[PDB]
Amino acid sequence: HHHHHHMVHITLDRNTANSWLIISKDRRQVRMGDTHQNVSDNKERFSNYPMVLGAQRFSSGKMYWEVDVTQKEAWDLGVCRDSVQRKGQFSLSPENGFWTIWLWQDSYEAGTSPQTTLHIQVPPCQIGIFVDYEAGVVSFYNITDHGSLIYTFSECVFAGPLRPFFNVGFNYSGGNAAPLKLCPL
Ligand SMILES: COc1ccccc1-c1nnco1
Repeated sequence: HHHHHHMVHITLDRNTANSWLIISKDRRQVRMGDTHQNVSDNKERFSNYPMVLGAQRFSSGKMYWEVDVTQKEAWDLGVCRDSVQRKGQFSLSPENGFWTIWLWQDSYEAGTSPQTTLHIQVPPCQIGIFVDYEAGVVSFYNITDHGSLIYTFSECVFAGPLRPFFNVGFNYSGGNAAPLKLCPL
């Protein structure tokens, strides 16, 4: 892929974060805390899951960014509509405004409804995410494996501004404490 030149500088939006997340000073890393992080509640925070949005909103053009997932056991990554539900239980699906992939229990799946099995021979340590707003495409790339394609959502119906989407996952096992990190350009 030659998507690298559409690179965008993504930063995390503290105000959207689940109250247990710890976002770094530079707003480029996020991890699960072992407790509530002493913030006030607001209508933007994801209540049920360890999720956070990027600050950037996209309504046109081509955008690319990379995320480091080294040594995590569980995470979700992609892009979502600015108006996705924040409170209560929901599934990650295009019907609910999400275009995502995940790792869970040693398998990778795309957030279609129902979910789609991914075929990854080289477990990724960094994921590339490409959005073509006009074409209705969201693609995922395995940076560890020379940028090989992981998955393409096509015929996307965004139906609003898009935001970068992140889930660091729970840490019930004690093996999923590592952060998500936005990689430098
Ligand atoms: C089955 O997909 C959808 C259902 C509902 C709304 C959007 C989609 C979609 N987006 N990109 C591809 O599909």
